[PDB]
Amino acid sequence: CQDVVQDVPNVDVQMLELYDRMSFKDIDGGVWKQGWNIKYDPLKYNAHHKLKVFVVPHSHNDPGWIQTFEEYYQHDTKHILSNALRHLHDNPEMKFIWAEISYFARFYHDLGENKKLQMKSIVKNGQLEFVTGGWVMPDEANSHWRNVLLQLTEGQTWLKQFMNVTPTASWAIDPFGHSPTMPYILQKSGFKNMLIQRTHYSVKKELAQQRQLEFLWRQIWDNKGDTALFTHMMPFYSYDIPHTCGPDPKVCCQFDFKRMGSFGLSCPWKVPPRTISDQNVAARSDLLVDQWKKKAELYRTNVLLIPLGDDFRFKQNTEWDVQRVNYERLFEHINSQAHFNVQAQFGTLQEYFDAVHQAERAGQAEFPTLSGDFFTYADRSDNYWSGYYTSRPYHKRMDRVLMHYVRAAEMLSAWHSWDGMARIEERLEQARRELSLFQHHDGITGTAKTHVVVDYEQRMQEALKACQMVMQQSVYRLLTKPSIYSPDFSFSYFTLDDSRWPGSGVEDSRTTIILGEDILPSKHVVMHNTLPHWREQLVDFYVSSPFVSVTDLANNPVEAQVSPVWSWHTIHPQGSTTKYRIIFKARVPPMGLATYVLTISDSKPEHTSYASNLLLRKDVKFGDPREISLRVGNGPTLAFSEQGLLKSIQLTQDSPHVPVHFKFLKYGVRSHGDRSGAYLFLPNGPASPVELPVVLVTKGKLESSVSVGLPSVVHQTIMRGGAPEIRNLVDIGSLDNTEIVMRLETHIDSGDIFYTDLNGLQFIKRRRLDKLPLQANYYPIPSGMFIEDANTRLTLLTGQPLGGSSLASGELEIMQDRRLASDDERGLGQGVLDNKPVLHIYRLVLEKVNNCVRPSELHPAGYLTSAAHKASQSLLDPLDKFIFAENEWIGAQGQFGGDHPSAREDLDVSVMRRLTKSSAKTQRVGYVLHRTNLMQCGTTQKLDVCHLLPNVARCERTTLTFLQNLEHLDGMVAPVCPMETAAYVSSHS
Ligand SMILES: CCCCCNC(=O)[C@H]1N[C@H](CO)[C@H](O)[C@@H]1O
Ligand SMILES: [Zn+2]
Repeated sequence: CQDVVQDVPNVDVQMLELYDRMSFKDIDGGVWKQGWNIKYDPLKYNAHHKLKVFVVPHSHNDPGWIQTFEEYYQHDTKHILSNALRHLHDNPEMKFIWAEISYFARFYHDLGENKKLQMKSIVKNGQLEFVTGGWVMPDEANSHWRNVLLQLTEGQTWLKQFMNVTPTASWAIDPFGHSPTMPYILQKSGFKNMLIQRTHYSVKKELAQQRQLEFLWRQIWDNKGDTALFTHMMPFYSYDIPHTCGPDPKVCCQFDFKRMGSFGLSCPWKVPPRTISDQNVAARSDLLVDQWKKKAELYRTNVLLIPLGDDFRFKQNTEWDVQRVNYERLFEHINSQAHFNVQAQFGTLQEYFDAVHQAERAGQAEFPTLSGDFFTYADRSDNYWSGYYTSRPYHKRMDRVLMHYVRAAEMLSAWHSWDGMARIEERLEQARRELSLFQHHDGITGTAKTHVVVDYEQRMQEALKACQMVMQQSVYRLLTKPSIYSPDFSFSYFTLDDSRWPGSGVEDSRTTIILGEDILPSKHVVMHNTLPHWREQLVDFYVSSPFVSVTDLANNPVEAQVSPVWSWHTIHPQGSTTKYRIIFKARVPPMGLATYVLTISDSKPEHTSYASNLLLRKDVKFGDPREISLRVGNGPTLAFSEQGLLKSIQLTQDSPHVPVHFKFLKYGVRSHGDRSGAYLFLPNGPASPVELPVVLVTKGKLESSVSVGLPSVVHQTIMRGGAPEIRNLVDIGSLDNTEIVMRLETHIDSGDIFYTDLNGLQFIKRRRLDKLPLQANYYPIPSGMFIEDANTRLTLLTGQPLGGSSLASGELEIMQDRRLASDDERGLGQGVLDNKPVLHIYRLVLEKVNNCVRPSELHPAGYLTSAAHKASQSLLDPLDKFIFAENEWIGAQGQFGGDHPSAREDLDVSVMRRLTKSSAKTQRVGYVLHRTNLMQCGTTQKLDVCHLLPNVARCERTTLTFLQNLEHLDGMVAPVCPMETAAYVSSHS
């Protein structure tokens, strides 16, 4: 395996180094406003060296944005695809690319058979070419890598099953900045090429000047270069026709033939397109070819890509007519006139990349290598798109909850083949597709209209219910003796109990276990652990009585703690007399289940302790405000201010109290300048302190917490014996033009360096740049962020993607919510005034790192410790909890998976998914194995997934989508290196 710590890759362009060297000066470049007046040598082209031009018609279809998925499908997309089918069938030399398989699948299944066969004919002959073939064109900032793979898999599985094609070229023209997680996944899924568009105007200018817009994009840690994927960055401001023919939009607009006649579109540069005729074709051709040759100067080959399309284009048959026939007139003229030294035709994306490859094999070009990312994007001046890292944070949090529920439901149900009457496959397909849809660059991003966000939320709620039904059926089957198991697939054997979604302060919907000395003294509960190692985790349930004790199914006592149930309502807490929280440590096998029993008694049982409660304000105890110190277990000691906010952490009895201060601050909106909206973050200066309360302290043997009711945030620090958990109930209410930030202040001498993650996959080094505005120094925090000096690190792990930074040495900060009264002129046509209360969850890990092997200061990556990685796993993939619904469970087993191997801590079974229905004579199960890289600080069984299930006939290493066999495995054993992701399919008789 490559060493990803001591060894630093050699790349031509390393993006952290580029940003340090770039001035980012917003100079007027002329007609190419953000570039320069391109010149070419007309003698470059001659009879011996021609320019080969591919005009690639396309239509950007958003799966929800201003309208819902179903609204756009009925009003726009079904007409685009019906016209594409008719026009490509009738016109064999016309071409069209299609990216969004969500829409293509919705359309194709509604076709009559004649039209399905006509559609297969234009795919088979290459006229209609799928690009990427994901369910959507996902966001790349907020999206988890697992959900990027899920939606890619959903689309590509659909294309393999129904069209027998697998795209190897990716098309991502609209996500708001770009992540190297995409080439990472694509290159492990058989891709050869990808295209991106929305990168910072300054980065486009800098790369254009060096002809570095085409590059072999490798991961920041990849010394060898085996992760590299050929990437094409488009050079101009937009993917629309005015910004895709060449550098002058006033000219390119005259070759968007929809912007004349009856269509109701026009050129804002005030020169209309004109119909191509014998009278004007020579002049129109010279104007267009001059644009193409200028654009060609930015690239290394004689093969040129000219996208032809825009949002929901090709909707009318007349639009197909005017674009096709006018371009045909131009091509017929250009190709017949030797003086241009051009061959021009309609083509596809793969056609372009194949031609570029051929030019490279011919010796025309050597491409540069690149690592890093393209965040944070700005399309003009200081308009950085760091707002959508936080917009609609309720749905951002919901994404991570549904991520986990899909994984758990697929895994729990994979262990068996299910009768079709159980409808396991239908519910898992529904859950996968609703989650996949939400990866769209107007879903998770929080950049859709309010009714479209409600449609995404309703879809995800239906997906969560679908996962609940599969999980509970699966648990009942796994833990009931087969001699007894006689299922009713409409029956609820278990109810799920989720402590963190939506959160009792957001939705008071947790089931209270009703116990009673008469009629029901005991209740069975069951924990699931989706991770492939033994896990101990505190769990809690609501119980109707405080007199409750816990056992396993062998009736061994389990130490427990009863806490009161508190709610927040000046802001003050109130205690429940209707319910109590029973808290105990669950021990669960790898990818397994464990059963416990809750039993009532008439008085305090032997093995249950009772938390004390102290209410501080300027039996429950009362007190004036004061600094407090707490320690749970062998865990750290935390000190809190008089306002209930952390002020210091003491890791061990013999270590110092290290200052770590939590603060809540607010950003505002500019009175005179551009206004923040769903996309843009345009703060009116540095954040100002929130004006501050009642402090609730609950002290227990197993769990303690400090909660404070602040304006807009109920802030809670929970201690269970290691890194604390932070929970913020965030209610921005009617605070128009406000963004609430949570900030950490320390003495860690981090200077201008900090680390944030990409897609939950990798940590990337960031440098704060005082030459850029505040909003440019905000990056996505999809799962964590850290700062460190020579001795000390602080890591904040998140249960939801938010925006954040380090705006000074020793600080971290992360945005909680934002309420914007104004539109930011990117097409949404509304601000963000539909906030609702959201429960955000974090872990806070202070560590000594002076005995850790860290990368050299030139390495562009950072790595978590064991502690911080487990903390993140605790947030994203907690134990699942099941309450048995009926009074008696005959044939109950105490455990499932006690024989499963407990894999090394850096290895995860990200995906387990049965790929075949019960009717298949050969059953197949797919696994995705991810190995992270953890820092070695001087602090298990081999996992062979092909042997997890019996009667294995075959073990294959596959692409991550499971669609191609890469390697038949010896002895049917599944081997993976640090920072590598591998997929395996096991086949069974
Ligand atoms: C500014 C009005 C014209 C909008 C053109 N369309 C876009 O800018 C695309 N980006 C949007 C992001 O929300 C949306 O996905 C659309 O596909
Ligand atoms: Zn879009």
